[PDB]
Amino acid sequence: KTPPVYPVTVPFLGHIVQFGKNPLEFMQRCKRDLKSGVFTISIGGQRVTIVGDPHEHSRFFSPRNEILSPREVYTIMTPVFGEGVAYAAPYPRMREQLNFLAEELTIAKFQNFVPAIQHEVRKFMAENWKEDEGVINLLEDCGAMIINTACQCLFGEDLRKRLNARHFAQLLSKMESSLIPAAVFMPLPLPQSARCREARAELQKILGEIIVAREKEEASKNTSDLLGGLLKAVYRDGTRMSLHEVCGMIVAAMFAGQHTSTITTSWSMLHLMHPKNKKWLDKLHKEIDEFPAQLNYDNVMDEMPFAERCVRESIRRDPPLLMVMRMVKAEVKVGSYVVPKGDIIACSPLLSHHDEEAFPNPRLWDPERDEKVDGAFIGFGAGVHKCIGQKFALLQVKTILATAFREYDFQLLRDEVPDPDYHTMVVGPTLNQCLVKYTRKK
Ligand SMILES: CC[C@@H]([C@H](C)O)n1ncn(-c2ccc(N3CCN(c4ccc(OC[C@@H]5CC[C@@](Cn6cncn6)(c6ccc(F)cc6F)O5)cc4)CC3)cc2)c1=O
Ligand code: HEM
Repeated sequence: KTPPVYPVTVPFLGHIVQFGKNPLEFMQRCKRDLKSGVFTISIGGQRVTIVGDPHEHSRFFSPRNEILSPREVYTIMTPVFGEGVAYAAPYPRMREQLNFLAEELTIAKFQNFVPAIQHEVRKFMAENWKEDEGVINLLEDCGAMIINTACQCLFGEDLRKRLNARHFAQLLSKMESSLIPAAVFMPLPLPQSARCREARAELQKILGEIIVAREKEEASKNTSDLLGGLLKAVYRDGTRMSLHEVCGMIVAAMFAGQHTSTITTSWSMLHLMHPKNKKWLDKLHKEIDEFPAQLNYDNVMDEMPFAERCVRESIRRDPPLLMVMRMVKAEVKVGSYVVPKGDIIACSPLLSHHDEEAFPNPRLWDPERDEKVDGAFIGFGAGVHKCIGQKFALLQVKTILATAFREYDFQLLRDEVPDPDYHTMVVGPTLNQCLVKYTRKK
């Protein structure tokens, strides 16, 4: 009564290679050949069970940690975030920590993000896109805007002086590269590891200097930044976060937002600039050609409904995180099947977002589409572990789109839209394809 396995033919290596080259075509094949949305594969002799039937998402996102656990599956992050941070911490602390973070997105806070976001976007553009026309690599530039823009929202002035975006990005890169996606399924002292520690330590040292400089300061002077937020925070037992933990959280917050948003921004701009999608590009300008130079939280939140769809449909068609997993601590029901204890249960936004019923014509970028199966869209996950940076990411991306398409027009050099590059653990467009020509207006 367990879900149908997929033929192996190579015990030394599971479906690893097939999945790595193209996991969409591969997964759809499985789900197609076995006549079942729920199926099990073997990655290096380890049963990975995939809930690929959107109707059955709740069976994956609903179970509590005691039954379904991410900790063992997400071990690989521990080196990046810290030896005692989320997924490296007992869930009670983990959850506890993640909440502090969430309280940093009170949207009591967004009040000042729009002006900041636009301040960095306009600056970058007026710094890199000067000429009346020119060629840039969209993916690399959005990455710059993302990090730059994110720091201008969460990092205080004093911190940004010591740690600027350009520099912070290098640190993330240094440690995030330490990551081998394969490990997640298959549990070293590589040059990548070393760089990762130093980078986080460096970041550590600095954050230590700033705090010291803040605590010596007295006694007022207005809205505290992310770090300050984390520093104030106190546990359920009544103890303040250790810096090592505090650092980890910041890495986490920044790490998680860097690629997912960078990619989402890119895909969005790509589709939107494509001549085939003139329909929606126009519909977009129709929505932003009314806004003033200085945008405010209100109009980005409440006055850009079609732009949100653009971002959502981007994440829908090409989800940055193609799947999420958990260790099955106890046998869990799923459809007519049963997932045995020991399995790595996983749910794939990539797969689900391409189910014919939930999203007819999956490969078609349609911003006005809606899930034909409730719960089908899981770009930001769901249940207890539903993404926390959603509201922020969306705000961050939407505002960028508004500032970019307002002052520049774009043109995709390549005939069609970039192919997804499935080799990175966070998935976006290839970037050997992202070459774009911009044209300043007036
Ligand atoms: C073929 C051999 C080789 C050759 C080259 O082909 N090859 N080629 C290609 N692949 C290959 C490629 C990819 C993969 N992976 C397997 C690992 N998967 C994976 C996905 C997500 C993941 O995330 C862990 C948590 C998820 C939530 C999040 C991130 N987050 C949330 N919001 C913002 N960020 C998070 C949450 C809370 C938080 F607080 C912080 C957080 F970060 O981190 C962990 C792992 C991805 C696919 C495997 C192999 C190869 O092996
Ligand atoms: C498009 C942008 C983002 C996407 C697509 C995204 C996607 C996700 C997904 C799919 C998950 C579920 C992970 C899992 O189920 O295993 C998740 C969780 C999470 N993400 Fe995001 N996320 C995004 C942005 C962010 C940002 C900006 C942050 C930080 C501010 C962030 C922080 C988190 C956190 C804290 C969780 C909770 C993980 C947990 O509770 O265990 N995410 N995100």
